[PDB]
Amino acid sequence: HHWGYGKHNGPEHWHKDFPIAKGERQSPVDIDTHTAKYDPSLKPLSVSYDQATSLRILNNGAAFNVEFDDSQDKAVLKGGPLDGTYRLIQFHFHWGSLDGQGSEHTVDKKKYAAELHLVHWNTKYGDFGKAVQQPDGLAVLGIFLKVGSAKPGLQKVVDVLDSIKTKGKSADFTNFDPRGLLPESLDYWTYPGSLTHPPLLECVTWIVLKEPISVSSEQVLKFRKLNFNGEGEPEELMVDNWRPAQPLKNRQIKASFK
Ligand SMILES: [Cl-]
Ligand SMILES: [Zn+2]
Repeated sequence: HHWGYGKHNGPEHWHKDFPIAKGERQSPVDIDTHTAKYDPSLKPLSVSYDQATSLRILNNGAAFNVEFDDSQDKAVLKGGPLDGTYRLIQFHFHWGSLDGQGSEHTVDKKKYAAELHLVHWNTKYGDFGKAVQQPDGLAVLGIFLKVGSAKPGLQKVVDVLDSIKTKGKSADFTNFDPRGLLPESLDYWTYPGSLTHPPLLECVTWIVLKEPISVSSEQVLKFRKLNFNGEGEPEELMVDNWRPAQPLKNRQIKASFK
């Protein structure tokens, strides 16, 4: 049937319906910190989320997305390896069934408990739909989550998961400040890649932060109570919604620090 993360429709099967799965700039990848090249010409990231307006949270069957109003430059990302302004449209996570796995990108083969993706689109293209068809259409900020101390700023998200347990459910989710999910340092690694789930379009400039944020075991546990299935169907827990690392091929990973 259609794509998913199960045994018969998981990542290893995606290439049949989405040939680009075997493309030249697929994500995620393993970040070898010793082969990454420090690029002195990379500018610091500029994150302006002071005007962000969240609208709703939804379970799309693959993860849960927190959507923002992207009709104006309210929450934007610029600087770094980017040319132009990118507007935040949504953020979501990828997590595992155990604390030892869950992230998409890995650092020197190290896996984290989860990975947060803040998706932004290049305003020059007018809308997200047009942006995904361009090589420089999206900018995704990736943040690693490790299990330890609780992250107060994430609790508002955790408490609403009860209302969107099954595929298709959505709920109002206003006044959420994404700044509460960022680590102290903004040092990063960057490389050209793709979305990590179908349609797997190669339109992403990845910006992966070096510093992970910590969340408590209890917070991550709530993530694992969501369902892949729709209401009234056999219960399938939403866990391990991550894709394994892909070959780097003809690509170089640059670092903003040394
Ligand atoms: Cl993604
Ligand atoms: Zn993602």
